[PDB]
Amino acid sequence: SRAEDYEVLYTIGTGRCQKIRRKSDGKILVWKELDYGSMTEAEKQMLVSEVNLLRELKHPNIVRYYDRIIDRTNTTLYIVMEYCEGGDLASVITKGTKERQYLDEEFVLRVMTQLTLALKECHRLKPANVFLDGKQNVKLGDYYMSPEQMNYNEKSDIWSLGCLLYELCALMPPFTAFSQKELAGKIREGKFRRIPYRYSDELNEIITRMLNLKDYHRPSVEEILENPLILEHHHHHH
Ligand SMILES: */C=C/c1nc(Nc2ccc(CC(N)=O)cc2)nc2[nH]cnc12
Repeated sequence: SRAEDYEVLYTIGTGRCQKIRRKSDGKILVWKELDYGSMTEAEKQMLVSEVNLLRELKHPNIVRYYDRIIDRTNTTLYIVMEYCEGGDLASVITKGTKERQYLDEEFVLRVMTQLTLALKECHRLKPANVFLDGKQNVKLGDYYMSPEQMNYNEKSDIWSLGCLLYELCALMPPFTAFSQKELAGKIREGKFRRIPYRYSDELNEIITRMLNLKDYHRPSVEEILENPLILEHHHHHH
């Protein structure tokens, strides 16, 4: 439970990750260095509540949180968590664009199913906040603004997931604009292209239903799962 117990392999993204290996067993994890040196007792309570909340969630489709470490000599809190060895989804989109190949509908279904399960757990979000493990399994972790969020309910997450899945299919968000007001206009207009014709009408139908303007028209977390399109192997397999 100390920064001296871990070795640093390299930095992933500057808080700043590092990817760490624990000398005891040799386990690969990551930590994020958040330096509170410039924070008063005000930030302490909120940050500790955030830590309490994050270290409590135990779900396969969410990046697991493990330990907390303090090195007062550095005033940098290390937050430890699992290392999704497959990277984030934004990198998958980047690789798809750079090789002129579309992602397999089965993979889009995987992401849809596992992220819907993760959202259901959170009730009981960009391609960069979504990682993959070695089994190509989807983990959630810390353009997509919803109609209501810009005139905040559970269906707003449905909308965000619909935008994510659309971007996975089409390799670009459903609403492309240069200015923010132009984006809000394209959204309130509530119109977008169909996902590539390589994808079934059913995938497009579920994704479109997520992107309805009226929140009460988007599918609940369960209506998404009740869909004949979602099979077993789209689920997280250890
Ligand atoms: C701290 C970031 C982080 N990284 C991983 N694995 C991984 C992520 C991204 C990439 C490509 C990139 N961003 O350059 C490769 C590997 N897993 C994590 N889990 C929690 N935080 C991370």
